[PDB]
Amino acid sequence: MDKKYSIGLDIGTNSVGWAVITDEYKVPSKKFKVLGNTDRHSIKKNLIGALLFDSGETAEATRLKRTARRRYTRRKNRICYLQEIFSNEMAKVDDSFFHRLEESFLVEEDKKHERHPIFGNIVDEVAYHEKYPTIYHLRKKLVDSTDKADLRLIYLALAHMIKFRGHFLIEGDLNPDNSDVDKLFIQLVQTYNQLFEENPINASGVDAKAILSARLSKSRRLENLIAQLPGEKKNGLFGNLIALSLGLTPNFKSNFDLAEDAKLQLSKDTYDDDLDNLLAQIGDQYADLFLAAKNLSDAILLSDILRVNTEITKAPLSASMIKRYDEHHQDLTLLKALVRQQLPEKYKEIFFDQSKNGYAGYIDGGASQEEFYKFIKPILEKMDGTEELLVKLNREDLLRKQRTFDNGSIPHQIHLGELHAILRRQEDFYPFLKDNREKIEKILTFRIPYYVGPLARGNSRFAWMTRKSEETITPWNFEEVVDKGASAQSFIERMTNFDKNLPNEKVLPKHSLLYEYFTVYNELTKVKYVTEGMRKPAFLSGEQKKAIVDLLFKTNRKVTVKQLKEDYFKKIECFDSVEISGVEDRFNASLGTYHDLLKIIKDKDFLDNEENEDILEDIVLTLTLFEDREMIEERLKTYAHLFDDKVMKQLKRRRYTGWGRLSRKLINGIRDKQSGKTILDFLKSDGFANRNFMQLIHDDSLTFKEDIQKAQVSGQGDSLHEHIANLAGSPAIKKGILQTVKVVDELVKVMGRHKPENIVIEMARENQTTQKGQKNSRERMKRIEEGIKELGSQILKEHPVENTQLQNEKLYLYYLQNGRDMYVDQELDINRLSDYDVDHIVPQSFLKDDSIDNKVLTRSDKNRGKSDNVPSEEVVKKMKNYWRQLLNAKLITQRKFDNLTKAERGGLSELDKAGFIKRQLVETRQITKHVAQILDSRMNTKYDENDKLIREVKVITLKSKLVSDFRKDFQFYKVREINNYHHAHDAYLNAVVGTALIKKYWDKGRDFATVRKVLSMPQVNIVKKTEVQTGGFSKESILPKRNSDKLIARKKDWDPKKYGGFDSPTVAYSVLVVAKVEKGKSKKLKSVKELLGITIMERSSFEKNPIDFLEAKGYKEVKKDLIIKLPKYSLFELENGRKRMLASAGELQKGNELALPSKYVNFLYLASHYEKLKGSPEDNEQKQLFVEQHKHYLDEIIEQISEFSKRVILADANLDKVLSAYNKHRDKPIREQAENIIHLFTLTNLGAPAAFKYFDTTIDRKRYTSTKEVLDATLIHQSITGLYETRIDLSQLGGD
DNA sequence: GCTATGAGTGGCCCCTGTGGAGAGAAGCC
DNA sequence: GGGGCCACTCATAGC
RNA sequence: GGCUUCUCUCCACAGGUUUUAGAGCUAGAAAUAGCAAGUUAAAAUAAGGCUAGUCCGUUAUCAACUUGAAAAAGUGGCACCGAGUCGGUGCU
Repeated sequence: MDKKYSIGLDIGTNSVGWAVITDEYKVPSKKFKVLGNTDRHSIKKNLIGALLFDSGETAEATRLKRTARRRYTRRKNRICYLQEIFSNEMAKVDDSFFHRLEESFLVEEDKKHERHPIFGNIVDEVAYHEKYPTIYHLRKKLVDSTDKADLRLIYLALAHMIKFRGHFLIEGDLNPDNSDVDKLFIQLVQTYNQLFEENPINASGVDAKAILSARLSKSRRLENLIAQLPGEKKNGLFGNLIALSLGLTPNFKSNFDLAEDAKLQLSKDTYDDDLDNLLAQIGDQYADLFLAAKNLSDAILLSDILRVNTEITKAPLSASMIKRYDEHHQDLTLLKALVRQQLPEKYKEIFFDQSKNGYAGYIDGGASQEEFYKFIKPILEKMDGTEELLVKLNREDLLRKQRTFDNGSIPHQIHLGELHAILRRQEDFYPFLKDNREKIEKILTFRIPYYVGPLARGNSRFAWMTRKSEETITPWNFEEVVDKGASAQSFIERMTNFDKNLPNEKVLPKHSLLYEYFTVYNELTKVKYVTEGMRKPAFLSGEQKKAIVDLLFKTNRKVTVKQLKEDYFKKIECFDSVEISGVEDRFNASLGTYHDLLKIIKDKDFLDNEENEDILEDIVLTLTLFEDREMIEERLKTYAHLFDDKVMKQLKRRRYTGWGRLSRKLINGIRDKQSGKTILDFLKSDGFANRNFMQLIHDDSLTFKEDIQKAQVSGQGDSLHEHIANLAGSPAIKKGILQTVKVVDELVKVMGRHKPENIVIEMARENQTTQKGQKNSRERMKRIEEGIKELGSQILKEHPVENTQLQNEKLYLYYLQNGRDMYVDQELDINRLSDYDVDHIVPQSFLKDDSIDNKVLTRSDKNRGKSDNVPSEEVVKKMKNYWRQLLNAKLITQRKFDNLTKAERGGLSELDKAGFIKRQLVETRQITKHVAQILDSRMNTKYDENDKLIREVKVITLKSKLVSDFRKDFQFYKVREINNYHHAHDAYLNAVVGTALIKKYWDKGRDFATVRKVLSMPQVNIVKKTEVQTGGFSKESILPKRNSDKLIARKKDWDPKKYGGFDSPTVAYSVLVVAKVEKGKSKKLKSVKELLGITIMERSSFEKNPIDFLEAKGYKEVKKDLIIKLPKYSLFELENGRKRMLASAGELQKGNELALPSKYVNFLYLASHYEKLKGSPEDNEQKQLFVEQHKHYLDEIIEQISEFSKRVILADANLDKVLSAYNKHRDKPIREQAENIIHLFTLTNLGAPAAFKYFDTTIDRKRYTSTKEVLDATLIHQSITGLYETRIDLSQLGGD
């Protein structure tokens, strides 16, 4: 009698609840064998439990570090290339120069050559450092001087330029000489006036320098400048020119009456060709206009970077840095003088103390610029004569370093120009420089284009480059070796999906011709027409379809029903009145690509000839795959013999995007065995059948369907669970799905292999991490600062906003609205905000949202003003302008503004009200379907004689709202902060409710009593999944030198005492080792038994040969058989049932779960929401009275917490602190008592101890920092469900 | 009487900022 | 959020 | 049909940190006191690995025992009456 049973499952991002129930909702208990060496051979357990595990991580950090590693290697290569070029000459002047550069990081003890790196003698070094204080001085000297300089300084200059070459965002050559904004603006205006003498622009008196160099958005600057020009418009020709100079993408369709879109952008690489196209349409007279526009753009960008450099030289960057240094020097002198003359006492503080934020800290210490300004600002204002200093302080220009974080804006072309200037000046003296000028310039300019990828020789899983010849790739010969076009093709292809019906075929591009034919014939396939005298609608014949397509689809971009009726039925077939069914006013499919190719090639027969189909498809695929025009030219050169040069150029300009769903082989590649026709052939002509694509692929009379189920191959690349890896979602849900599958398998194993009747699955809600949320909070902080600065509200500058005020939606939303209510606009003060209530934009009942964007601040009275309705429309209108102002401040999110516009439109109607309610209830529930499918596939594996899957097992999906309603109705409250039994209880309720509802489509006496018994069980299996830690070797910050053995070397020969290094390696896992250690100065052998930590860095070394690794650490006479591998969260048991989990080699976590009787849980839930009951007033009052009557349970709860703590926690001081705090607040209101008590369980929660707040008193965490006591505990190994246990007593191992 | 350790307790510490190019899947409309 | 490291203070076992 | 959000891959940039070099001077046995100076540079940026690449090294996977290089496979009785981390009784 296989006991019929059902299994419940609760899948979350961190836990998997599992429960086994019979038909009577009872949870059976069984007696289980226990292996090991203890006396406890049989333990009885309940069939319920929940599995806890660490959340998975995505791959983002790994990708970031991998890319960084590649950059570092390639930069080292560039330095190597320059040194390789210079080696032959540098050998004659100073042989050891490169050794000195290479070993400079070593101490004087370990250097092999003389200690000064550059010249190796002190006098030359001192003279050099006095003559050129910074490398930029050397750069300017070499640029301007015509004299022969020492080769070593040339190497220094070239190396500094190469190793910090700067960004590549701006493409194309740039002229540094264009640095006058006003001059070039005037020149552009004069050119416009000359070409438009009839419409001169009055730009006299306009300070374009201030407007264009203003630190605003590009569109705002465009509006600002045009507003100062009378009669000129934003979208006008001159407005478009100014937008171009600002770096935007103006449209010149309208200004020149053009047929097609005319967008030009200087930052685009194709500016030359597009500008040439525009000139070919409007005339070559306007070329000077756009050249002046380009000059203006260059001036704008350079003045924005370099802040108005004056003196004429080919090296503006070096001059700017030197000027900055000189101003720094002068201001330091002035500040010293003033401080010493007025405030002598603080001189030592500002100029000597490194730990502070003074100047000494700003230079020698770790202080950044912002901190130095913050510390120095108040002192300057208390002294006299600091006007210039304060002005420079507000401008971020006082005492500025040369190497600062603003340099990210420097285009590389500046460095390229300085390089070329140096080489040109010094080429006369050094002949070898002349021949290698192009090589040296290209080393700076070259980069690997993004579509090629790593240049790997097959041994890297990330690589896709196809190499022509097996030579080593160098920056000078990149073109000859790497096939760029095939590289790009592969780069696009490998990311694309595959056809579902033919998994081994690639999908065709969206604008492929055959796709358009397929869609047109598919739509026309089911079109029915009714003429006079017809009793029934008739399908269109193949001849009719051919005629209609040839007449309309090849002649018009879009064909409508009226067009068909007036063009084919009446003109060709002579039918006056015809009814068309199934077609909605137009056909979705259109031959847009065909019409475009007709416009380009201008040959109807070439397009209509089926022999050209392959050529056209390859051309379309070429247009889809490649986005750089040069490659397109390269591949189209194959068909250049079929098209003239202008046609060739036209094709290079068109672009298509998107990919379809069906492959070529599926539609026109496979042929029916009986007929020889493809799906396209049948759609063109199917006779009386007129079978569509769905019918053709599902018709049993054709070979297409049969070949389809032939192709369906249940392949599992690598392991089978790789199917799970292919699902849509974060790995956080995916790890849980895999655990759920294995748990189901083990439950089936335990029950006796008889299959479960039914399975209930349900999904919980995801929670983001605290640290990453904190970084989000910091970004939101800086955005708040930007917004408030645009507002000008001064309240924030007195007190900087705290991360909690961001996390607390109230203050953050206060800053979003600039202290103005969003329903109805009035000034609001934060003290009044404490009273005010926050409300969703959408009415609460209609739709609820967890996100902060929907939940917006409002004043309490207007919050009460409207309920279950959108805000009144007129006040939303008056708020809309202020909302636009906030959007310009970027304070309010765009989606929030969309919600506001939805509110003003009115949005929800009664049917749409029901839609929004059902829509808050509904979750995307798409991953859930895949989980259900996987479980169904694993369970139901038998096919009937008709090859139909026999469904013995029914997979069920429910929604959390039903279970929540069930809990609320019958007072099965749950509180998360108590313990981990909540997941198990949720799974149990899921199973019960699912089975009940399926049977209905229940004894209210017996069933509820059974359920209350089930929720009252103290024994629930909680297992923490053991995991071997992996990840970084240590913390990434390098710490200074100090006398300790706990530092880890950065390199093999870099002693930490002399060079410092990393700290705090993360222990992969600990091993129990019994051996002998020499202790004392006598080196006496002592038998010891201790835990040794294995670092992640050493893991391979330990696993390769444990004995040698243990020996090298100083242990002797290691017993190999006793090497027991103990991962993180390994479980130990001590006396009195006190349990611990091994956090690492030296710290432990609490290991026991508090079993709290259910009546206390109900009381706490009722007390916590005493003022937030959502129900009938009568039941609310009954609950309130029930809370009042059982007030004495509070002392009961304190008693149970105290007893549990004294039994398993051992936190004497913290427990005494808690007890002392409790008596102090014994007259507080009950609700506050409950909310504080809820926080109290954090002491007794499973896992790592954490601090908590109790009323006003804060309790620090108690940490178990000694692992001696578990060396004689009972080790427990738990199977993934915790049902099977093997107990090993370590006290009998390695006795003294 | 003098030496050395170890054990616990409290407190501080943790790499960050950006741009460009793409193939894919889902919120609200 | 949680493990690592350090200064200090007491204790402790041996000698 | 539109939008943004999220997963995954590549190419770049700007910093930060570490050590060393940039003659500290004067009085003073020293402690120390005064005075001057400070902005830059080289190298490393997970230990390293063999497949020697202008490549690879932080994702995912992991109770114990037996067989396996690994992937993987095999290994653990039932019923009833009770419940403070599960206990007792009968059958096998």
